[PDB]
Amino acid sequence: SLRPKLSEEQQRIIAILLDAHHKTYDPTYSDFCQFRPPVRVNDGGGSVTLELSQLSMLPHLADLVSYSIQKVIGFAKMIPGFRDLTSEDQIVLLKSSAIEVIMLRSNESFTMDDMSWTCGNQDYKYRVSDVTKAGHSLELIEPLIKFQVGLKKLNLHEEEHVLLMAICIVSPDRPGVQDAALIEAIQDRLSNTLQTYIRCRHPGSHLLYAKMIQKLADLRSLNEEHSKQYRCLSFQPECSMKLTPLVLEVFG
Ligand SMILES: C=C1/C(=C\C=C2/CCC[C@]3(C)[C@@H]([C@H](C)CCCC(C)(C)O)CC[C@@H]23)C[C@@H](O)[C@H](OCCCO)[C@@H]1O
Repeated sequence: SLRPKLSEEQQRIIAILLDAHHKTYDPTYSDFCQFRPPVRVNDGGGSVTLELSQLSMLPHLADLVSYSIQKVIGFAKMIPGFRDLTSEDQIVLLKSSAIEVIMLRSNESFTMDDMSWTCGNQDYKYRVSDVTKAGHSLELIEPLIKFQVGLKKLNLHEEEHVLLMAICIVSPDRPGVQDAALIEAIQDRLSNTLQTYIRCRHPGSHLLYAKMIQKLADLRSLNEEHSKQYRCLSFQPECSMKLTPLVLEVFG
């Protein structure tokens, strides 16, 4: 019912987050030629054995994810209040939310035109088949695509998008967090900002917030499945060389 105006602080928070995102997400994907080249081996049959023996797309996707984790770290450090947390808690939050924020932020390159993550040209267009070539199974990819479509259909304003990523990162319910109360206070400040923004820009508003919060739950499920699959992938001899030091640590 009530639609209070965004406070000066809430406006500042939003401006800071938008700026942080603009500085950490290059919509032209101009750094992609710096990643190890994508290699797409003939695997129309989706052979697990072949995929694991080759992991042809792993070096490229691992570099993309590694690069993205660095951008997420940069974004996170700019979240108002994040610097007030101990270094220990910051690392805990980053490591636990990294893959989830990557899934969220990837929605910007995701296109429902052909259900792919299109980052410029055909060389940098990723479909289900490309992810299987990196060693993952449909048990993760299909739900991920479904998640991307559901998120896409929310038609989030960029303001809502960046607040959602911030809220995802600053979650007090992450195993290993030391000061959950402080983390929850920061998250509540962000959550209240998002709730207020939605009410201000949407008459619809109550439904949208709930749908956004549900996406955060969906991400926890995707996170778990990815972790399980990463474990399996790590068993493949020489896999470490196809990954990166940051990827190894974050998911190790
Ligand atoms: C990374 C990102 C992109 C796409 C994300 C994808 C497409 C390919 C497969 C991934 C990467 C999924 C798999 C399942 C994760 C696999 C990781 C592994 C191998 C370690 O297990 C998770 C998200 C999936 C492109 C662009 O929008 C951003 O790109 C950055 C440009 C702007 O900052 C974003 O940041």
